[PDB]
Amino acid sequence: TSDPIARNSDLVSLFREVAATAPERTALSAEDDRISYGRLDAWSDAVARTLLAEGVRPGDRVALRMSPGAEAIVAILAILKCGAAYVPVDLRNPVSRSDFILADSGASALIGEPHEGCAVTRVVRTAAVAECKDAEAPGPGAEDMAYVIYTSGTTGNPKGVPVRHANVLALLAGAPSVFDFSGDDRWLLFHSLSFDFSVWEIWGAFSTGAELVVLPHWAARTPEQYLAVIIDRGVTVINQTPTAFLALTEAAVRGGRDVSGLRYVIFGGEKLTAPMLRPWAKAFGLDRPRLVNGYGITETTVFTTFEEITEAYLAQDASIIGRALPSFGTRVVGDDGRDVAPGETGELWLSGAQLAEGYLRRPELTAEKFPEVVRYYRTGDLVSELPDGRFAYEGRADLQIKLRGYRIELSDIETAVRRHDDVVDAVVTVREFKPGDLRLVCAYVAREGSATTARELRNHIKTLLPAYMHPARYLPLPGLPRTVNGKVDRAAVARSW
Ligand SMILES: Nc1ncnc2c1ncn2[C@@H]1O[C@H](COP(=O)(O)OP(=O)(O)OP(=O)(O)O)[C@@H](O)[C@H]1O
Repeated sequence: TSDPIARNSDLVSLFREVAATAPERTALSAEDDRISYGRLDAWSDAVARTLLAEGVRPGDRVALRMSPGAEAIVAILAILKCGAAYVPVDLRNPVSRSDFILADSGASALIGEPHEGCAVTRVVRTAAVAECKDAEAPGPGAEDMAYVIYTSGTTGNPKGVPVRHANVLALLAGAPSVFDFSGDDRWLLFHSLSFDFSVWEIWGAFSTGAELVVLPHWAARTPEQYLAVIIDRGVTVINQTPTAFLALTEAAVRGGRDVSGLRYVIFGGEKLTAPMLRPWAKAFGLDRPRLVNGYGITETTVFTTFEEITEAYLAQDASIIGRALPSFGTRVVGDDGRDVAPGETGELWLSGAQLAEGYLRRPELTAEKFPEVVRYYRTGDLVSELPDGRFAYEGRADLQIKLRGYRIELSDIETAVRRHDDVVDAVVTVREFKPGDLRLVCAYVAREGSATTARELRNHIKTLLPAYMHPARYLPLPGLPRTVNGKVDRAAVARSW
């Protein structure tokens, strides 16, 4: 085969082949500074020698604390070329999360700038990366780790997820079943290196010989700045949370921007419902760019299913995540541990080449979350199958509560609220009204240009759910408060109430 993706079994070999084949092509750009594949390849080789001198060796985990930028990408390639895995540290982490990630992962060095109180003292500064810029071992194998990304810590300590070269290759080999990507694309490098969206941005581009456009620091703050850069730099592929897309749409329409240079907008991270999509579709259509909903998790290498948005999508009121990539086997599993009848909701279980090998130093959790039956991963997500094989995303599987004599599926209530045409987000929790008097309440976000009242939402909910599932109060917020991992800050919602 001529295809470098099919022919290579690790990311370093893939990169080197793509670079050597056409090394003058642009791999990465920062403003007008264009770094060719050849330049990037030599630069990262020089940085790798620097890491070898700090003792980095195959199997090491090297911390990375940098903004997404050219230096950060060189540092990733350098770490990988040493046969090591990178452990990205979000610059905005609470100090305690960064402290835990570094202790947990046993990081033996850090590239970039250490956080305040950082226990890793073996450091290669950003300046030392820049110094290698224009200079002149077997490398990793399929089964070696490429990175360790940590889950958000919703349920307990952040879980460290080691992802292998073979895992990433399997995702990259699967992408062309949904996407038409080529070497002429320009991908915006946007997300924190600590998010696995970043992994997709980087390798989506490198695996096809495409260019990674770096979002400049000056443009990091507003969607107007964001649009200005993507349009000016000829970006063709962007990756967004549905929430970011709301603000993007609003800035594009109001600013009269031309978005039609984009070929794909790819969503991940959150439910995507039609009220979030209809205004873009109204202004711009669904062809240029194509919009593609994506569902995935760190444990199964970034993305699992995709659904390209169509007119039909806009005409229904659920979040449809679509069909699994070709590497995956799937089950939808009841509470008794057995499959469910097609059409009914159960826990999504996943099998295949994209599954990680388990958590880092968590034998107990790994046995639980990665059962043999064929090895599976339990997502902790509820889904239901459509009569095509497409999945609808229902909610998290751990949101059943006991209240006032009922078991209550909060995810069901959230889903019912999100069916409303003028709602774009919602979270249902329990709060105290009078001592010993706890009730369901719902904080929600109205779509731009609307103002749905508590009375109207109550009226909508009573057509869908039994009275024991009715939120007792509604609270309109300008947006839901979020954590650094973007997970909705439930301490903050409490305070809002
Ligand atoms: N496209 C999507 N639609 C809806 N929800 C999503 C989507 N993508 C991710 N999520 C939610 O985010 C979760 C991934 O978050 P993360 O890896 O931080 O795990 P967590 O459960 O939040 O944290 P922890 O596992 O540490 O308790 C998914 O299981 C899913 O519930």
